[PDB]
Amino acid sequence: ASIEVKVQQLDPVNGNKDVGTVTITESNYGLVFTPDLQGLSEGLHGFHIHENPSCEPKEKEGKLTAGLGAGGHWDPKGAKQHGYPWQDDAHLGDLPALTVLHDGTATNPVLAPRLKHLDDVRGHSIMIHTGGDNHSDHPAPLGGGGPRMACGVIK
Amino acid sequence: ASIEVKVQQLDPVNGNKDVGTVTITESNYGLVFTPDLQGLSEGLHGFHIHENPSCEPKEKEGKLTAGLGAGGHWDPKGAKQHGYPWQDDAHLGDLPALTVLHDGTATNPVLAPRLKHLDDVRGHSIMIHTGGDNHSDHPAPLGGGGPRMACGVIK
Ligand SMILES: [Cu+2]
Ligand SMILES: [Cu+]
Ligand SMILES: [Cu+]
Ligand SMILES: [Zn+2]
Ligand SMILES: [Zn+2]
Repeated sequence: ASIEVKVQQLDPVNGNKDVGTVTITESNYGLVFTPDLQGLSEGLHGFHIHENPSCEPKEKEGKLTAGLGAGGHWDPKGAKQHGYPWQDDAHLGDLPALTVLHDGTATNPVLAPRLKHLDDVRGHSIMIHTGGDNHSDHPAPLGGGGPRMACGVIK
Repeated sequence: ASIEVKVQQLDPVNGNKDVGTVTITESNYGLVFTPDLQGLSEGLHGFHIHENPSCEPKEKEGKLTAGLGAGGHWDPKGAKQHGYPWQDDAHLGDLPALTVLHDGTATNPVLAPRLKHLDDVRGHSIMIHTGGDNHSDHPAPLGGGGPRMACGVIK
């Protein structure tokens, strides 16, 4: 199937920067997210669909905060819990973590088996966090992803 | 229900070395492989089920070659080509690539959606390659995984 999402590193003060794409296709097992990203920090990063079609910042306690315009994790079924990509009572936007190599690149595709159709993700955003993802709300909320590092709107 | 696989770095000269475990569980979307590994080279590593329940080496053209006793990629449906974990006409043993972090550890779980029950993978081996996996036989065979670096028998 295919949606090419342009992703930018978020910096409300100094300016957002292009870091590449995430291409979304359909497989017989769910949606596949194929990154082609550069310039990110080495490690595993939380990777989720967020509810709003926006990567804009929003104030939080008077601080203009990167990516908050995207809202929370996409949760149309009201799971109200962060979890695993293969967990039915987790947010539907919970994707497998994104791998960024030592050289700052990400090319490894990942499968979201609960997302079945491309139209399901249109009108939302894809977020890449500074932290990782332990697929739980303990010991940190939302898998420990923390701040929003990079984002793209899915059209 | 689960299977705990003991994994070792393959060294036909001075003996295999313990590097941790891979735990296989069932989800509603297929088998989940949760690593708990250490001492490995950083990066993405090809990760596949091989046909024989053996991690022993075999001589191939005068050289005692690591992990060759495991045979080829597990392919009970005779796909006869290497591909994606979500591709039906790929080897059934084709798993998502494993992520080893800078510190040599791997703990990020991956899903094999075409694998449905624990019993189906007993009596095979799980292989970790030195190279990665682009999920094609192009431009390199078997995703570019190359030599066999670590292995466990699924019992
Ligand atoms: Cu590194
Ligand atoms: Cu997120
Ligand atoms: Cu392999
Ligand atoms: Zn979530
Ligand atoms: Zn294969």
